Amino acid sequence: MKLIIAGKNNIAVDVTKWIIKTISDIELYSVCNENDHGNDSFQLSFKKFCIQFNIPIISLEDAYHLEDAIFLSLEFDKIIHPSKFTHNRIFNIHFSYLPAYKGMYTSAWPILNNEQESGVTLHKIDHGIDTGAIIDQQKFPLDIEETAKTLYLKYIKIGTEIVIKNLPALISGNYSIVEQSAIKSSYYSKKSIDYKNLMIDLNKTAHEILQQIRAFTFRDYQLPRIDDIDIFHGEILSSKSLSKPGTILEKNNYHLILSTIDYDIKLYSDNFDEILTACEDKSPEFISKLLKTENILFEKNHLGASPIIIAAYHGNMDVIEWLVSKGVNINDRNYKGTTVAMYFKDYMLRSGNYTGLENLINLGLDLFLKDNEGLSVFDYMRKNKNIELFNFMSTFN
Amino acid sequence: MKLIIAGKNNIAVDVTKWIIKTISDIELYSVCNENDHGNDSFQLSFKKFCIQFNIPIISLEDAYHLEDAIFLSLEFDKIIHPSKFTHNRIFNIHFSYLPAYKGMYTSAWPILNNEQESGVTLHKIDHGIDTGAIIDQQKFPLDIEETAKTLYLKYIKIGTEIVIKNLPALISGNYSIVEQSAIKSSYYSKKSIDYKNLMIDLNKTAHEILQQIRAFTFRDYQLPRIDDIDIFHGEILSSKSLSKPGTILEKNNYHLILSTIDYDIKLYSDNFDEILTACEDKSPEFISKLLKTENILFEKNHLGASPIIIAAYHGNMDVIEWLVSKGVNINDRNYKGTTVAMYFKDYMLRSGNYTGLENLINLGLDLFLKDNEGLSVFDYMRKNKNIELFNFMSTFN
Ligand SMILES: Cc1cn([C@H]2C[C@H](O)[C@@H](COP(=O)(O)OP(=O)(O)O[C@H]3O[C@H](C)[C@@H](O)[C@H](N)[C@H]3O)O2)c(=O)[nH]c1=O
Ligand SMILES: Cc1cn([C@H]2C[C@H](O)[C@@H](COP(=O)(O)OP(=O)(O)O[C@H]3O[C@H](C)[C@@H](O)[C@H](N)[C@H]3O)O2)c(=O)[nH]c1=O
Ligand SMILES: Nc1nc(=O)c2c([nH]1)NC[C@@H](CNc1ccc(C(=O)N[C@@H](CCC(=O)O)C(=O)O)cc1)N2C=O
Ligand SMILES: Nc1nc(=O)c2c([nH]1)NC[C@@H](CNc1ccc(C(=O)N[C@@H](CCC(=O)O)C(=O)O)cc1)N2C=O
Ligand SMILES: [Cl-]
Ligand SMILES: [Cl-]
Ligand SMILES: [Cl-]
Ligand SMILES: [Cl-]
Ligand SMILES: [Cl-]
Ligand SMILES: [Cl-]
Ligand SMILES: [K+]
Ligand SMILES: [K+]
Ligand code: NA
Ligand code: NA
Ligand code: NA
Ligand code: NA
Ligand code: NA
Ligand code: NA
Ligand code: NA
Ligand code: NA
Repeated sequence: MKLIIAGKNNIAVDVTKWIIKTISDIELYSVCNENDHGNDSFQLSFKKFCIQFNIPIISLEDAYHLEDAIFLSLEFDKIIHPSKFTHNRIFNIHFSYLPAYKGMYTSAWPILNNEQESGVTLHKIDHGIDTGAIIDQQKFPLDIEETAKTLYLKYIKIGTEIVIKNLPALISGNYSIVEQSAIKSSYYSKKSIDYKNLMIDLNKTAHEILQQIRAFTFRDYQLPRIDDIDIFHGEILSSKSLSKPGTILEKNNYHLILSTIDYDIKLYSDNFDEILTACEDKSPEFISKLLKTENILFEKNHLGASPIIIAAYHGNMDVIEWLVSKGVNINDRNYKGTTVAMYFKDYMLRSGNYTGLENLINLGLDLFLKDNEGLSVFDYMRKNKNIELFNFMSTFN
Repeated sequence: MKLIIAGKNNIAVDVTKWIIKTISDIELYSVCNENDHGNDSFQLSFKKFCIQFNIPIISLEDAYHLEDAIFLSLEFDKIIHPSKFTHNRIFNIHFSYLPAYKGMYTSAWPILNNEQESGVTLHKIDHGIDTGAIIDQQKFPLDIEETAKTLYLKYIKIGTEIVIKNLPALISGNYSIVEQSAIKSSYYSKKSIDYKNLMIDLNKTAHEILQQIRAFTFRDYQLPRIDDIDIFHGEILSSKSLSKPGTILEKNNYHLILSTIDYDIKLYSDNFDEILTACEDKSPEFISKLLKTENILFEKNHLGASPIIIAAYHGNMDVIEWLVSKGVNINDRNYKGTTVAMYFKDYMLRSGNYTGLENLINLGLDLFLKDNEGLSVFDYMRKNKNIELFNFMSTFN
């Protein structure tokens, strides 16, 4: 039996990995998105992965002709018409709790509309947009400071889990379906948000504006920009200016304060670059006063470098420990899968200071992770003939 | 103590009536809206009422200078600045459950946003838009086929009741306040809907389109118009056309059927004029097949004439009884307060057929209501020297 995975990003990669691991009786095929040109970013290129793992890449037109197959879309970019296949084993993951939020921008709209929850849905593909019957779905709450990025990452994670949970049933044909209700069905088109001329409506309440701010916060794509300042989170003040909504009450390097329909708002300028630099050699005290929101402690640059990665590469031990205490992952990775341990190893090698490792191991540092090339820190130390450091690191269980 | 009532419509009229009835120790003043030019419509002119009841009409500028006063806005049209008064006894009724739906078009927005409920709020006036502290509020559910008109009428009714309930406390100064929360505060401006170029977004789900249809249904102002057809309600079909959303699948004198993102919709053309004509002399059977929604049975023309009024004026007895059985008010009135009984009297007079009255009295017909001029059916029969009919009608308790 053939399984065609059509789509992109870590959902398509991780689903495909689980299949390779778990279901060896299956002949796998890939259909990729037009904009996937082989470059990893915040999400892995499914194209690059398939080529490296010897998964044959086929066109959509080819997939139509494959008989004895299941077809599974995961953030795929082309409309699929059920009529064009010999069979009805055509499945999709959509990033909403259907029937709500059919269509586009499902990491923004629920936030813009102040939903309490969202979810992910596995359903049949039918001819229309996210209209087909439901096989399974899972819901989750939206956090108070949820952004489009944090939301999208929850969708990737939950979607991957729902596919793996259901795939044996999709394969066996032993699943149930329920037609989507018309009631509380909703849809947004690509015209509904112009990401290339995004404007925040300031003639609104504090809460409405901060909803918009957070819905448009997705660092890899954009930050919201107000009065020529990139914004990273904000807060609602207790003051209530009489000035027209949108009036700039205060503007400095740190923030803007605006009048709204109700309560004044304070919008924090983005200082992520400054946070990264500070993590090289400054104290947790210093950093705690530089940041305006603790959200900034979990941000990543275009390579995936985070505060804790920088701290680790520079052997800034007090900052590593402090970040961990704020809930940062001691085993964080950049976008190539390089781990905190690998960066810390670099510091040990460069400095000759091995004394900090034990502390990190006790805080949960995992030496046995593999990066996107399938190599561990040990594989690198061996390749580079850093045998003394290898052997030192090897003493930790 | 002085009480200034600033505003419009039946809220301002009915509140003022209760004051006249209940609180004779009070010196009343009126401030009217710029667009109130003395003409009754679906709502009474507050200007006309004040002139007839010898309530002095003053300017807003005059109201600022009145000391020892309370000021109460009821759908008033001009911004009131607390700074301009000697006192803080400045109160407003807003047609939403604040802090949600500050601003405009509160009979449409909750429907457009598929709210479960709305409400009315009595609050202090502060300098901004519907921002001041809450004194009281009441909530209610939205009906499944709620329209902007039905909603607005609930607001008028509930608002009037909340003012009367609270007015003794406003007068005594013995009320409590709570500041409005920032959370779930929302606002819409006059730019948010263009009633002079209203377009229904058809590239949406069946449910989204019917939400829009109903939010824009307010006969005195407009009906929604699609493909040059005025629409009065619709329904969601079980069919699901593949054609682009908004495609007209069928168009005839009765309805349009459109493709949507999900389920096809059927939008009923408005046939209210035909319903009114039918009520002159056609059977309930006939009328039941002419209507496409029972909502049409409760509609009124620009004078306030309804199906039951027409039936009564024409002595269409089977239609009167049938309408009552569908929940129509046997004591319905036009916009001048003329009642079903008054119209039925006209039929009796014209025809000489007195036989139907007893039936209507047993169904709840009230002979003792007064119109907007303060006259009953008896007052008219006496004035017109229709003594035989007067005396006949007088036998019913
Ligand atoms: C293009 C874009 C997107 N975003 C946000 C909002 C969006 O929900 C999230 C992920 O973006 P994406 O994967 O381009 O597009 P979207 O979520 O609309 O996904 C849609 O298109 C894809 C290809 C379909 O398979 C999917 N089912 C659709 O929902 O990132 C931004 O913040 N800025 C952007 O410029
Ligand atoms: C002008 C207009 C209104 N409507 C609907 C929607 C609106 O909520 C309802 C009553 O209209 P209205 O009283 O002009 O205006 P609105 O409800 O926006 O009230 C607003 O303005 C008045 C003067 C303020 O005191 C009030 N607090 C505001 O909410 O009728 C229509 O369907 N068509 C229209 O053309
Ligand atoms: N049948 C089907 N339904 C879907 O919802 C769907 C699939 N297939 N396949 C994968 C993905 C494809 N989604 C889309 C959505 C819109 C356009 C498109 O070309 N739209 C028009 C209109 C723009 C808009 O309103 O969004 C365009 O001109 O771009 C293409 C692919 N998708 C589910 O994820
Ligand atoms: N202080 C105060 N707040 C209010 O919300 C309020 C009052 N007073 N008095 C009665 C009524 C007045 N509402 C309004 C609202 C807007 C405009 C006005 O002129 N607005 C601008 C902007 C348009 C818009 O965005 O709606 C305009 O140019 O028309 C006037 C009166 N109103 C509460 O009912
Ligand atoms: Cl894409
Ligand atoms: Cl090494
Ligand atoms: Cl060595
Ligand atoms: Cl007005
Ligand atoms: Cl008479
Ligand atoms: Cl007589
Ligand atoms: K303000
Ligand atoms: K359709
Ligand atoms: Na990528
Ligand atoms: Na199922
Ligand atoms: Na767009
Ligand atoms: Na801080
Ligand atoms: Na009027
Ligand atoms: Na109170
Ligand atoms: Na408008
Ligand atoms: Na009918």
